[PDB]
Amino acid sequence: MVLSEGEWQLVLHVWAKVEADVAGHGQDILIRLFKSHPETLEKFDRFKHLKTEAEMKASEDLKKHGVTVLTALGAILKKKGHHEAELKPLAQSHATKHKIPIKYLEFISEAIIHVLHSRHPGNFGADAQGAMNKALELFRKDIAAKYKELGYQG
Ligand code: HEM
Repeated sequence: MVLSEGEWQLVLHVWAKVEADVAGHGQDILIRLFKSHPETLEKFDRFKHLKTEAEMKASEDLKKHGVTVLTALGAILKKKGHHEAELKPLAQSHATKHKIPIKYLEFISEAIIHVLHSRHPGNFGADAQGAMNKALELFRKDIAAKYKELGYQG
């Protein structure tokens, strides 16, 4: 797939608003993910034990990780499709060390779209959501292909 420059503009316009508070958007997205699909939380030896949303909000460790994740995703989106290099180390660790199925990447995509919708309704109308969905589908397809090359394709 290939996004047009107008679609990347819609994606990087909302992302510029997310960057005003990377730690708060990280926390909202990871919590939405763990709450909606609790099986994803098991993948984290570090956070598994958290029982409620209040516990999740108070974890400084979970908030730091959410900044790591959003920074890595932000550097991929700013490449506008030319992300081959950034994707390599990400795909290798998530397919070999953490073992994350493609279906869990769909679950966090949904979580990102839910939080942008709530926090940025003015900059995330239908056309901008369609461009963000296209940018994440592109990311998942390129990661799926690398998984296969690495021997996991999950
Ligand atoms: C937006 C998609 C995602 C991005 C950009 C991302 C990014 C990262 C980054 C940068 C790290 C640190 C370095 C690394 O180990 O490679 C990380 C670690 C990790 N990721 Fe992801 N990730 C994504 C999706 C997920 C999902 C959906 C799961 C599981 C449901 C997952 C599970 C893990 C685990 C278990 C670690 C290790 C955390 C720790 O103990 O250090 N990732 N991720």
